[PDB]
Amino acid sequence: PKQLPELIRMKRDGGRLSEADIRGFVAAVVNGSAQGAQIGAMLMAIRLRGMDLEETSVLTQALAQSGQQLEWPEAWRQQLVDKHSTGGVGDKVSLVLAPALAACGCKVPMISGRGLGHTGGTLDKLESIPGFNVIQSPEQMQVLLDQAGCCIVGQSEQLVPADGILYAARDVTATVDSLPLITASILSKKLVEGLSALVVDVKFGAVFPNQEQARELAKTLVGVGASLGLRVAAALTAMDKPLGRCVGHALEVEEALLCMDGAGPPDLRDLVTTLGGALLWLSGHAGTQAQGAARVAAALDDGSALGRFERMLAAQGVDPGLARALCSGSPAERRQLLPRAREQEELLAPADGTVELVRALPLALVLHELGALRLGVGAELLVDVGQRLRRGTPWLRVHRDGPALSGPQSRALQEALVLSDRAPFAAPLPFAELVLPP
Amino acid sequence: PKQLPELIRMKRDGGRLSEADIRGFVAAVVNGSAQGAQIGAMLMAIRLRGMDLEETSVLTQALAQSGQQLEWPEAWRQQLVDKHSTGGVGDKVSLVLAPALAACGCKVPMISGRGLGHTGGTLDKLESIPGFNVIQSPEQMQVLLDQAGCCIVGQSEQLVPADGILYAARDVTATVDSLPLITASILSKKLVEGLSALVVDVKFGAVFPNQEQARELAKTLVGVGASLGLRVAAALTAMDKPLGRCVGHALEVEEALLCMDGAGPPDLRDLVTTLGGALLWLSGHAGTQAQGAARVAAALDDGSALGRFERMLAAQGVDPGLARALCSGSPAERRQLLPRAREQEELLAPADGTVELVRALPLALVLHELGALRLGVGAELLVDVGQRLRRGTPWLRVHRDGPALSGPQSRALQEALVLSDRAPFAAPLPFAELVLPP
Ligand SMILES: N=C1CCCN1Cc1[nH]c(=O)[nH]c(=O)c1Cl
Ligand SMILES: N=C1CCCN1Cc1[nH]c(=O)[nH]c(=O)c1Cl
Repeated sequence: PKQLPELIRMKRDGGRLSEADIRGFVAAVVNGSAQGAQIGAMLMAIRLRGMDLEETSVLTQALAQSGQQLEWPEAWRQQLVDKHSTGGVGDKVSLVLAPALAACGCKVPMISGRGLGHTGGTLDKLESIPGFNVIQSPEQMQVLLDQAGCCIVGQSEQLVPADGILYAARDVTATVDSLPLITASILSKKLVEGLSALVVDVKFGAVFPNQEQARELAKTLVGVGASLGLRVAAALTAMDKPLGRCVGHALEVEEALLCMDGAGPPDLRDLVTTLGGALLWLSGHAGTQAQGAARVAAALDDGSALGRFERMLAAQGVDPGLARALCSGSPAERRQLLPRAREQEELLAPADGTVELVRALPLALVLHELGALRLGVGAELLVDVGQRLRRGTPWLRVHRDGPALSGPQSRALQEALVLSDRAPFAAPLPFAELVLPP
Repeated sequence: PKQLPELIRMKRDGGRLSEADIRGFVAAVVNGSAQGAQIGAMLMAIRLRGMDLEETSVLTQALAQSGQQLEWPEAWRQQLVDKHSTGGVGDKVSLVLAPALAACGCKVPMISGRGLGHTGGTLDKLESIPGFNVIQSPEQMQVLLDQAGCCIVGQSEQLVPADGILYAARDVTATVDSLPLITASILSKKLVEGLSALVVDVKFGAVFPNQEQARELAKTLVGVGASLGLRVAAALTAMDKPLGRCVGHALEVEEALLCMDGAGPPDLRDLVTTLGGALLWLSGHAGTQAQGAARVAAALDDGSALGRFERMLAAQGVDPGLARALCSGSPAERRQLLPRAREQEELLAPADGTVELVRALPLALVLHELGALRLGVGAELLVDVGQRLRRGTPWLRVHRDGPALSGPQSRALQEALVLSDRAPFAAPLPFAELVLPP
């Protein structure tokens, strides 16, 4: 066995770590021996010197094996699927898609995570629901799949514990945007789920603003996935604007419910059907993308996705009365049942103009500031792309716990808003492009 | 004010940190805000992406200013000197030189450190002496300079606290061998000493095995030093073998006393006179190197260096009776008054041969293992360079607290010993070469 400083050095000098090296490190992360500073140091060493595919693969196997591998009754094998995102602002697609897919006859044991970087995390969003518990054991997860068809749980002592520790550390040390670290973090989770098919939404324009990097991530997820016996596909989607109208935790549960009522914004609905469709096709439950997309759409419209979501909530510890009130309530009734912020503040158009877009990144940065978790904090987009607005009309409603937005943070959000002199137009739908295993 | 993850990113991408950036980080190290993982991450980011001289300079000013700047009566100005080493195995030159120089009329407030990398630290060595306390306040240090002419103290809440925290973190994260981190760690300490002259022993063959890197370090210490108003010079010395006959904590106090009795091995004595000589010349208390070297030699021979060392010990909390017994005792009496190891084990020559050298690095690695602090653990070289030894004759005596050396650690020490078929010869003296401010 080598000590940590020796193995850090091996990577710091451009060297390739063996399998016992990788496992030694990971196992030290798990037991407490790798002190915080050594974890920060190795993460930065990997971030800057990289890993090649053999190494990423082993990293993935090692995080996967720090906890239990999950097992299901043979009868579920071909129905087990999942959808993971590499992250986008306002992306609440997972909240909708896990129950929608359960209502199409899939079983979905989603292991997901918390806020990472400036993208928000599904786990933090679900936690805005009083009594929703993300820590769920393997036995308990089998009961969740029985009752609801799906669940959304975090990493823990028994599931990928090492990815939870490395994940929390990356968040604060600028080692989030590492291809091998992302690949091993996503794939490790999905490997322990014992899936027949996985689709991963890779966004750009997002953790890798550049189209070139996103493609490399996509083929790395897919290639590394395929070598570990996982049928993976990736979608590349340009998200320079937030998905839908909401960014937050409670606000995004609210809008995901709107989507599950068969309403909500068209871009959120479009990506839910596109991505679930793709997944149904890949898993062999739909013959084509359009057939798949329509199966998922029908679940959003007939109330059945919503019904699976209510089962999921109650099964993960939400009081049953409260789950019913949430799924059956009106938009207004849902806003009173879920965290609100202490106060709300609207921001006003500076001049006449046509909304070209709201920029995702300035918005996420400011809300991470105000979010620093507070589950009612967030923002609400009051205008659409293509809309012509006049001077003075509200365009953002920020839900905040602290004081009136400062001069700075106000200017910073105001830069998010991009107006042209272009004639009004209808808001186009988001971009998608699949990537398969070669 | 920027948050830590932002400033880590700036350096991770090859970017140059401003002065407010550097100070922000350092001040966060000091207050607890920079978590262990962020410190590990920035250290590795600096280690791999480097800093240029403006940045190193500011880093140095910032670590220096995390605590108090030390002040002395105007009358001492031109007598204040110090000697720092970038590290070598068995290098106990500082223990001898601080009191020897005090006995030549200098005042020496040495701020030194602990084990870093695989080189041992002066502070750890002095601590083998019962009741020797390295934490000493600025007011207390003025009393030490009055009574003894010298002291040896560590970093603390009031002196370069930030270098103490970064120093401990580098030790475990393979960010020791960073030019800018070494420069700022050494220079920061020496800046707060308010010196008229400083000499820094740069070893190679040591933190930078390669001659090329050592030279770059030397001109960086000297150049960065000179721009901050410090008269610095560096000596380059090839230390591929241990200095003298001892490696440890208690063993090196013992040999430094032997040197102060005017005995001891010729290489230790040579480097003490060479380096102190240089320092006296640079500070203007000697006209030439040889005059300086002879002034220091005379202090080793007339018992006066020893007398200053006893004042220093008692003044830093060693019981006065115990200080007298140590300085006045015989070698044997000193070995009973200081930590011994639980057991001793000799290692035997495998075959006939002439000692070409004992290799420093294998020895340091093995003793860091067995040292993992235990202040009686160490090794003793029983043979000299040039000596012809027969099969079976003892060449190393390892003082250890644990069990009989394992098969491995035994082989690893045995590789340290390098025998030739060369006819016997007299052991040459170590290599030295000065470097001045340009
Ligand atoms: N979709 C989201 C929400 C926050 C982070 N993220 C992508 C992701 N997920 C991981 O599990 N691991 C990662 O490294 C990354 Cl990156
Ligand atoms: N002479 C010794 C004993 C252990 C470390 N060292 C050199 C040194 N000293 C510092 O103060 N800071 C460093 O970075 C370095 Cl490197």
